[PDB]
Amino acid sequence: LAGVSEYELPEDPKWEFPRDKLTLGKPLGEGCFGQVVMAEAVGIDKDKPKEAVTVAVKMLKDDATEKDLSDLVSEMEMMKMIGKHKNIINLLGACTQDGPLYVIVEYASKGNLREYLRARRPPEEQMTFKDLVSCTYQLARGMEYLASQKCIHRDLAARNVLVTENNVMKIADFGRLPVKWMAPEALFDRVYTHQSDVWSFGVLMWEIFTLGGSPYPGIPVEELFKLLKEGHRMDKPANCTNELYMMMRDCWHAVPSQRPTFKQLVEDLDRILTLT
Amino acid sequence: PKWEFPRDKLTLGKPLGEGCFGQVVMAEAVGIDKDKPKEAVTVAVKMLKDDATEKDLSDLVSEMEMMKMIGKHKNIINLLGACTQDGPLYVIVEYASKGNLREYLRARRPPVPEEQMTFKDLVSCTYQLARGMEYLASQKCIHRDLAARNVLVTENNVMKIADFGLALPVKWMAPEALFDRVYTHQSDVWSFGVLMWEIFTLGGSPYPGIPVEELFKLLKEGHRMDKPANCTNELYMMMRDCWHAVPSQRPTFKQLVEDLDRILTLTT
Ligand SMILES: *C[C@@H](C)C(=O)Nc1ccc(-c2c(-c3ccc(Oc4nccc(C)n4)cc3)c3c(N)ncnc3n2C)cc1
Ligand SMILES: *C[C@@H](C)C(=O)Nc1ccc(-c2c(-c3ccc(Oc4nccc(C)n4)cc3)c3c(N)ncnc3n2C)cc1
Repeated sequence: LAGVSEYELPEDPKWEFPRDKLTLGKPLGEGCFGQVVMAEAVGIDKDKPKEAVTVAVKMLKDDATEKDLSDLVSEMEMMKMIGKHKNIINLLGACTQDGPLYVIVEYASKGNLREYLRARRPPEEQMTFKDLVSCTYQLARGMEYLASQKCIHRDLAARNVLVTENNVMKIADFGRLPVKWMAPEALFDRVYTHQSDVWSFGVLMWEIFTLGGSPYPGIPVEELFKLLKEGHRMDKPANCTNELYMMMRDCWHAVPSQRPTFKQLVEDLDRILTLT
Repeated sequence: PKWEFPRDKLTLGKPLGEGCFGQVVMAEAVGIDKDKPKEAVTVAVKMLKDDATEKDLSDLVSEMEMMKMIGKHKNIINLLGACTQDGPLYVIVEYASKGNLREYLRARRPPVPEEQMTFKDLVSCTYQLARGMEYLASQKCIHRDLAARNVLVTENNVMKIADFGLALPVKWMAPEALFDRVYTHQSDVWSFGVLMWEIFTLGGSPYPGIPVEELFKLLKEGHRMDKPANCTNELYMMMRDCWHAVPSQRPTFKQLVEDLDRILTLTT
């Protein structure tokens, strides 16, 4: 059949948004999470109607199969049940009735984190140490919230983190291989846990304080795991403090048991931010 | 006929399988063994898809005849009954109490079951699986997807093969099956080498940290997986012989069972 659902089983929640006010635009980001497209909806905020608002629409790929539609609908329901948080790409609407499936989510005016930092390097809006710490604390708080809802990240890194007009860091992908980013136990056993996500967040912080730097440069993938099991971790970023680098290294602890929980990280980063 | 089973004993319960092979499902038959009068035995039912098509109704019966001709073997998931005539097709096959191999070892590693595996136990599993594969090779039998998941462990800790037909898991396919698109028993020997690797690493993902996209060209460079910690130089050389670049030079399954018998007799 098709995603217009001639004989498929939908439902009708309140989240629905009139498709008569949605306008789709340019594909945004290489669609690993799915077919995302920029859009200019009208009256999504419910308190400022008639005001044009940019959003991102998740739609089905041209050769999508039934299981892709089921995954999209289940992802929609998961985003509904997850809840709201300031440091996350939040669900704000959907079009499910009398037409194709469109999941309307929050749009960040400024690109992913990697290119944001890279375009704000001192070779405009220069990124100073305090901005980096605030950013890190933001998405760490978001990571904790996502941890509460038993969520595991598909690929956590700078290119999958967005930043809005208000410079608010938002996390995506909370649902090819990012071997350069995953922990040794996730490389070897291919199991992803909150501890593996702590290691991934350590790599994320490294990428932040190096202002969009490629992890493990020059080390081949075939060798990577071995070097990681030897205990070789990435070196300290240029403009970074010994305490933040020790935090990164604790996130990269060889055993998951001794890695700090996300709440520990949020507390430590709040204390560091307290001293501007 | 002789294999027919009464319909008043089977149940639905849990799927007990994540696709492939068929629509496996849990069941609890009663008095299936001729020696055990009435004690219930847990079994697996290979039932037909809801979208019963023209070829599936023939494919499931082809699998039935397959299990009938293949015979019985200790290290094989064996057919032990079925419900065919005057009702829906329920194929009753052996049941593994302890789950698949991957999770079986993964849950018995040193710091879940509190019985660590011994190198003794690993050599025994390898010998069992080679002894099963040599029989499956004796019959014109083909392995569809040889991996740790498709190998099961009963409550008696007996390795059982759960994939085979009759005349993509890229990390398990041989280079000739990957590049030349040719399938022979030697590719099965390569897959058995990868299985050995994931056994002696106690449920480890082959080529860790290597994505498939680069794995292709790395294999073309001659890259083979490193030796496991719990493996020996002799057994690692065995795995690397299973991974011989020239299929004709790979060891036959009978050579493998002989060598594993030789090593297993040690310290015993
Ligand atoms: C594969 C990798 C290199 C990559 O490019 N990932 C990627 C794709 C798209 C964006 C993106 C997004 C965006 C991100 C995620 C969704 O859907 C979604 N959100 C949260 C949770 C789940 C399970 N799915 C939709 C869009 C946006 C948005 N929303 N606004 C602005 N810019 C964006 N970009 C670049 C990012 C990384
Ligand atoms: C696709 C892959 C990731 C996977 O999960 N395969 C898979 C499916 C089912 C089980 C399984 C079984 C089991 C396995 C195979 C059959 O059918 C069959 N047996 C022998 C020969 C042939 C041609 N077909 C039926 C069931 C069992 C059983 N029987 N008991 C207990 N637990 C089981 N599991 C998990 C395993 C892996």
